[PDB]
Amino acid sequence: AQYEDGKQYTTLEKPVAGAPQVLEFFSFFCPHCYQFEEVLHISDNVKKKLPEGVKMTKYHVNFMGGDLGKDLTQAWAVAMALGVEDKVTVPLFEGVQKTQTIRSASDIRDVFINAGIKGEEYDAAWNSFVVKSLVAQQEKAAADVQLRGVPAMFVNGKYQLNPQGMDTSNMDVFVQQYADTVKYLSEK
Ligand SMILES: Cc1cc(Oc2ccc(CC(=O)N3CCOCC3)cc2)ccc1C#N
Repeated sequence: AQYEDGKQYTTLEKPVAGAPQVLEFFSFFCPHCYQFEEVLHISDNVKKKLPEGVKMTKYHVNFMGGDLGKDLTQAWAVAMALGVEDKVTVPLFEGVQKTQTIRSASDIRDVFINAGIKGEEYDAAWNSFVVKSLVAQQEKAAADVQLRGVPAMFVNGKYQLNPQGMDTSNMDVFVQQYADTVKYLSEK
């Protein structure tokens, strides 16, 4: 078969019922995640290969970066609650990995302020119980699949993408194979 278990994807031993159809996990501390966002634009290219309107979900994880890692999961919950993911993803990545100017929760907050989210708006969300359950949702989703590594993508709670089984001599061909694999898995 052109696509087979163990090559472009692996199959979860215990599938996860009611999981988001396309679910990505990442960390602002994760170097491949940085490339997946800035150099490869994986989420964008996957979306362009799936039917219009289908739900793609993207969640942050705690297991990289200790205290700041958890702050960033809460900040990502803020970003999702306010709908400003597209505004803060790049400056958070660069603040953590490129300039290394993000060292505290205050520094994370500055990224949002510079992105134009008002201070009162950020702080009210940060302390909201709506963001607490959004944090809980990100944790539960990752715990359901015993996630020990990012970047990760799961399809229908059943299939996990295997980018190590794809060729990386050409960055565009890799993004293609990844997006085409998500499509094939989604139709499975
Ligand atoms: C062209 C290209 C291909 C890539 O393929 C990848 C190879 C491996 C991973 C997974 C991984 O690292 N994990 C997960 C489990 O264990 C912890 C760490 C992701 C992407 C990565 C980057 C680029 C670029 N530029």
